Amino acid sequence: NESVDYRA
Repeated sequence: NESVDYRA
């Protein structure tokens, strides 16, 4: 997750 927004 640390590399991609959760709304993306």
